[PDB]
Amino acid sequence: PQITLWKRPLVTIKIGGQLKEALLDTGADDTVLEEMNLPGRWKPKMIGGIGGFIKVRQYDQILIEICGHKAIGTVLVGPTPVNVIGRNLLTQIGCTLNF
Amino acid sequence: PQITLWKRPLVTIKIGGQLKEALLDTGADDTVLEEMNLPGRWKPKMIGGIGGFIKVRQYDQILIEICGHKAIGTVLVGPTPVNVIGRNLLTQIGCTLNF
Ligand SMILES: CC[C@H](C)CN(C[C@@H](O)[C@H](Cc1ccccc1)NC(=O)O[C@H]1CO[C@H]2OCC[C@H]21)S(=O)(=O)c1ccc(CO)cc1
Repeated sequence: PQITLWKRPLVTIKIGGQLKEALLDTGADDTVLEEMNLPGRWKPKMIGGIGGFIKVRQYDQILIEICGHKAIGTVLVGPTPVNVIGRNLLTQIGCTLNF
Repeated sequence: PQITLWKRPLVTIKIGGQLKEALLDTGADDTVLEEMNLPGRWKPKMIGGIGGFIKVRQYDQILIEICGHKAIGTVLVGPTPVNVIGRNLLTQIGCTLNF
């Protein structure tokens, strides 16, 4: 679909069997989700944002369906203010910016 | 144009008679730019993301050119690690997400 930006580009995602709302975030290199239970081995990692760095759990090779489009990539879980879908997955669903 | 998301969506902008580089950021409600000494009044503000909040100066009705597309709106100036063009200006240049 084509998504205009008058509102936040929020979409429903499916990860680990449950639905969630997430933000399509072209300014994020990586995908960061709020605290949740996820099946899969994880490794402690750190990611920086506008206000500093946070501790996250890095799940590699996770299945995630974004607005009806399947992806399999890295998902970071930690105290992010909002669920953000970053470029590592936006590229997988074929997302581009257009103007 | 069409911008793929393999790499960061960096573009040249013109603001206050200066050229800078900034990210077309669908995850940013408002535009945030590095410290620059703009003229006119401003209102203090705090904005939050991954890592917490930074303090910024809010200027309104600032003229910005983005790839030759002119826009006018709010610009937040502060110690941000990266310049991001937010939705308040992305809408004004006709920018959409497409997959
Ligand atoms: C609350 C939703 C997002 C976190 C908002 N952010 C925009 C986001 O695109 C930032 C914009 C951004 C980009 C680079 C450095 C700092 C912030 N990207 C980001 O934090 O991504 C992180 C996750 O992947 C990593 O790659 C980039 C940093 C990592 S933001 O920078 O914090 C932000 C921007 C503008 C306002 C005012 O409306 C408030 C917050």
